[PDB]
Amino acid sequence: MVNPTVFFDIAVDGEPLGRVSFELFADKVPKTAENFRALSTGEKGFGYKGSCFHRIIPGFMCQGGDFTRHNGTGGKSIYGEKFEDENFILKHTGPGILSMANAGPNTNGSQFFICTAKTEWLDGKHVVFGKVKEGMNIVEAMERFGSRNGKTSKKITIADCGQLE
Ligand SMILES: CC(=O)CC[C@H]1C(=O)N[C@@H](C(C)C)C(=O)N[C@@H](Cc2cccc(O)c2)C(=O)N2CCC[C@H](N2)C(=O)O[C@H](/C(C)=C/CO)C/C=C/C=C/[C@H](O)[C@H](C)[C@H]1O
Repeated sequence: MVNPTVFFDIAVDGEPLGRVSFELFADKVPKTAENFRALSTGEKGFGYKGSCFHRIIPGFMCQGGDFTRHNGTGGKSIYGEKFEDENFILKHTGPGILSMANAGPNTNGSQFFICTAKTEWLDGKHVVFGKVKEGMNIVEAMERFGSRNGKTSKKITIADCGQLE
């Protein structure tokens, strides 16, 4: 069937910025895609709603997804604290690529990053599972608030999120 579409409504210090939409590559990485989908709807009782982007590096990536500790060290998946690296079929081929952050092999949780460039050296190191479908302009706007070391000058939060059909 068709790949799912989820969206994030982004805010800056509580003020709405816009919506970014993503396609999840469920035909390639079903387990990884399903985790992100369910975390976006909130249907298992926990998820990205209300969490923030803790590390933003202009020209490289925007990372978020820690809804358990809210400091960059937490997050969990719908299957448990960690799940395996499903495969490394997809590559970090350009801006808008959605990939899973990790702390070593087979430690996928909820943290993810959005690529704002093609970065070959990431390949084989992270599982790619989607891409920005619409709202790339919104991702660019979020970048204005990051810095070389990743610390944001303003709170960038996911004010709301879900699935679109
Ligand atoms: C439980 C605990 O305390 C662990 C904290 C530790 C960590 O493992 N954080 C994890 C999260 C997911 C739990 C984490 O986040 N992993 C990074 C690891 C990484 C670092 C550098 C390159 C890389 O490919 C992977 C992760 O998956 N991402 C996604 C891709 C970009 C990368 N973070 C990143 O931010 O790269 C920066 C980069 C390459 C900038 C280039 O300009 C350099 C930052 C390093 C941070 C190190 C932390 O002390 C360590 C991750 C800690 O959080």
